[PDB]
Amino acid sequence: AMSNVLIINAMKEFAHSKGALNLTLTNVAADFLRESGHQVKITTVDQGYDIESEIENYLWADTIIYQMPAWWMGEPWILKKYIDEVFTDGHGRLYQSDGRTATKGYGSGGLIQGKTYMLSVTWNAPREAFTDPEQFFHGVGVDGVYLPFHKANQFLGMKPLPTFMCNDVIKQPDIEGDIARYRQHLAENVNS
Amino acid sequence: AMSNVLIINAMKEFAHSKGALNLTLTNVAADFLRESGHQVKITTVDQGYDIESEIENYLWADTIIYQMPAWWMGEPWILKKYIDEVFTDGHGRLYQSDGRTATKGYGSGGLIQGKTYMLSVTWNAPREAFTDPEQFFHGVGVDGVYLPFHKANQFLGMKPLPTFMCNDVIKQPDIEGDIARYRQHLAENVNS
Repeated sequence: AMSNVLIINAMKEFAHSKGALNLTLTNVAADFLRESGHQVKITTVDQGYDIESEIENYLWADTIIYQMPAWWMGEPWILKKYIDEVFTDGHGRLYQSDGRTATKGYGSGGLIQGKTYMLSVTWNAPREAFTDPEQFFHGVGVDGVYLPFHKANQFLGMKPLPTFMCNDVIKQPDIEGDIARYRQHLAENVNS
Repeated sequence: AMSNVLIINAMKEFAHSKGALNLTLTNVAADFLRESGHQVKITTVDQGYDIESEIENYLWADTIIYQMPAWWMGEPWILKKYIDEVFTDGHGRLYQSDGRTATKGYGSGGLIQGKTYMLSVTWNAPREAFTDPEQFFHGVGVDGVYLPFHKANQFLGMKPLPTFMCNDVIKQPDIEGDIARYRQHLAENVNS
């Protein structure tokens, strides 16, 4: 009886999309997790969705995996729409309040403590842009760049698993390597 | 001959929207800036927009002001859609590339250096949630929470002006105070 996992595939078609790495990684995770004993559901955001069904998917899942391309430093708009609908419309089930009862306690009013979430992101940026203190992101790391997305999930009470990132996906593609790496990441972080 | 300013009003109607603070602040900025000699254009995102016209608005503007409610720790999805369209579709005019020619230089390929941008945000969170190191955001400040939005604008070559934030807007409304404070902020940061 391994955990229930919801994979949210936030792939977004783009005029200059070089391939289908997000679909590939979504299916790699689904296969890996099913082979290892989990029940798995997949939401493909760009196909549309019934908001209430998605809230019920969160309630059913023990772990949520967000598979997404980086668009302008964060999630594609379709995924922000998904969370602005799903999280908001889950009031009373995903979260109760901001947790205050007035200067302390903000973010402690979630209802789904015990559930975990993980970011799996595809970027053309080189890994160094995130870690070298003299570069664009001033060394805050991928998790610093995704801070608000992390905090939206944590407001619900969830805790994160380590982030998986593919870099230079346009200028230095490496699909077979990404797949092999991602399976190792899932073993280390979801199955431990 | 004061600068051209584009105000982007990202207000979003919500079933439980207590008022119209974003519309009010949009108009306060427009009035203030016109009184002080600037030409001002206003884009109301939730009304829809012609992507190319918006790119031309950026090229015309010297300063961009984003007036927006915080939704799940960041911009409402309608504004992420706006930037995913406008920034992307401005290739060759707003930005040329990521600036590399392969581990250094990411983010240095913008084309609109010289322009400035400013965030004006409305939050129900208390100011302490952002500054107290033991609270939800672990002291990174409002600018740390908006890091990816800041970096999307900086990728184009723009530089930021200090952020204006209204806090506890639902539980402790103070419209007249916000207006007075915001005028002082605009004087100090846009007109200096």
